Amino acid sequence: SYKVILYELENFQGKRCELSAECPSLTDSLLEKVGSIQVESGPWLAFESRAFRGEQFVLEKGDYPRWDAWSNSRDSDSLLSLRPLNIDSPHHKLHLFENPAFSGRKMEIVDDDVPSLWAHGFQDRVASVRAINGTWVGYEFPGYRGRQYVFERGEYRHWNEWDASQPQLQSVRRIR
Amino acid sequence: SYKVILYELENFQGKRCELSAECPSLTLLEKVGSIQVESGPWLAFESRAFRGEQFVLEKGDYPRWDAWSNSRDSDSLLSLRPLNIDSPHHKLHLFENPAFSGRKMEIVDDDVPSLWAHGFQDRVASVRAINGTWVGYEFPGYRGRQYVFERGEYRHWNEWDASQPQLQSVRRIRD
Amino acid sequence: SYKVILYELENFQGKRCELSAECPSLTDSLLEKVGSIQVESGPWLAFESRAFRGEQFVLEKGDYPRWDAWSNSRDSDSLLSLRPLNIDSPHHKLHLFENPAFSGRKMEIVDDDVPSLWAHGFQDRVASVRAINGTWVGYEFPGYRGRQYVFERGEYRHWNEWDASQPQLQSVRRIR
Repeated sequence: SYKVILYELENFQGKRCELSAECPSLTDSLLEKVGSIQVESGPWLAFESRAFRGEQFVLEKGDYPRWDAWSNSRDSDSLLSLRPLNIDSPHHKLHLFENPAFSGRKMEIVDDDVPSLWAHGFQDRVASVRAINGTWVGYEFPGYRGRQYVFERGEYRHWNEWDASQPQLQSVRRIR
Repeated sequence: SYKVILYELENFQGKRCELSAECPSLTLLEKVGSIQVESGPWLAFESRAFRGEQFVLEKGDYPRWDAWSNSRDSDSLLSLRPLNIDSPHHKLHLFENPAFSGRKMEIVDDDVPSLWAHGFQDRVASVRAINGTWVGYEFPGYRGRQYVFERGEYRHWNEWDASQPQLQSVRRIRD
Repeated sequence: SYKVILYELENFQGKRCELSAECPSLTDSLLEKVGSIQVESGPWLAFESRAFRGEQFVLEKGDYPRWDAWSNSRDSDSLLSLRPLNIDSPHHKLHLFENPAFSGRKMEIVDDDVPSLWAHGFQDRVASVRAINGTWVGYEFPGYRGRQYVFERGEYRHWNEWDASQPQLQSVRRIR
């Protein structure tokens, strides 16, 4: 059901690695450093560091000829672990909160994407989140730009729970 | 020496998965619905590679996720391992502020169901686990989210994988 | 090219485990608890926890007869994963910053080690780092003491990016 092809070099050149399952460490046997990717069946969630840590990259089906094709930010060219991302959800519901522990101003998003949180009274601060239904991806900047943070069904009482160092988010969309 | 049986559904129904060693990713079973710990304790985790919310699993029966989890942060359980608790003594130092600063409390071979009984409020910002394995909780009487402290030093609440320094009770992991 | 020998007991006694590749868990049918280490060919980057998490220990070539020989901080006696560390760099360039997102006072270090950041206008605070060339290791206390944090070539916009809970650093050196 899932398949990703990772290449040692840019433009789908060099050593080729096909994966149909999660990989907690790409340097364990597979590649030295991922240069390009083809997602044949996904989506996949890729990570800058080993064991599904560090910066996140949602990889939909398609071609990524270089690291700047999957990184919407330019913080890191490292990709060391990745896994299939379960997106089997008919409805999407997300609650964003101004302050930690689901306190302060609240924004509810239902079966829609938000390219700018500013259009709904928020600033560039999201300090707790409730992903009621579906999988979502939040971004640092408007129009789905900068670093990505994935929200799967569950509660996030503080920005550290979604692996962010700061509560800055300016756009969010459903993974579908 | 260790053995856990995980079931796909609640009340020990559906597909089974027997483990006698750590598992960094349960992906084998779609979603754990119930657990029988035959020989433990085990330390279970909401996420892969021993990350996310923690659940200490002593020997016994857990017919549904709310039997092992006290919070609503997740029903997901994706990794788990045997927890070594072979320690004759237990010593824990709790600190008010990060980097072992401010008010200090020492706990020796005892459990504390309310930190408020010892002048601590609900703020623990650094910890020293001198001897033994401990488990701290958000609320008094060992309620809410759990955080395991194995022997070592924690200069900030993020070191024990907490987003905030709130703790109100703590106990030793022992039989 | 890489080789580490791990022993069950102190002073290179008990059961042995030889590794020439990364190991995400030393308790997964290898050893009960590492008591001593010989690095035959390195350097290696070791970790307190499984899956390359927790406190870091840079292990150069040589003999470590007890846990407190590799841990320059009486933090933990635990060592559960480790990997070879690539240090193939002819030059070393590091930029340290006072505040996150490469803001505030800046220190540039070129092909040199700094046993005290205080000797160059910093306090015990480093909140973002640019590792332009080479691999580096930062420490909590002056003279390379306390907990270690490895910096590989790349950008670190916040202290959490190098897996620190706080921006306290007082010395830094090249891994060579």
